[PDB]
Amino acid sequence: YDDINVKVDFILLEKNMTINELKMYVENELFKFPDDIVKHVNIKVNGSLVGHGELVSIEDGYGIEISSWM
Amino acid sequence: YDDINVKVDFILLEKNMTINELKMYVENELFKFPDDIVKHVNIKVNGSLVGHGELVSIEDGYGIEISSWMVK
Repeated sequence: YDDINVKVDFILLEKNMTINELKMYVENELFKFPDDIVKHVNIKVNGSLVGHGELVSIEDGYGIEISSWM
Repeated sequence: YDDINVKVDFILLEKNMTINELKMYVENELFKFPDDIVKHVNIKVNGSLVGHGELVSIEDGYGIEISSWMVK
């Protein structure tokens, strides 16, 4: 079983919004969100939520720090 | 039929790995994305790839500028 493969998703943000709302964002070429989402990244394995995450600035690039795990 | 509600995901990375490999992930660990990680966010609606965006800092907030959108 630990021989098989799964997909690990580092999800910056999930947000619910109408097809209408979504479409406004596509018109404005920008989704606009009030801060924070860099601190609260979620790490799901095909729906099952494993841990939390934080996007950090390191080595002249980016990385993730595992704030929570399960 | 546009006032219907849907689930949009802003996805930084999908890593395929064994549950064995997945064991090699621990708490307070630190991983290293590539440098194209903020410039290649995948935008998903109900699990469907509808485009790609770039994460930017803005005033008091963060936003995802859209670089490609794959549906109309």
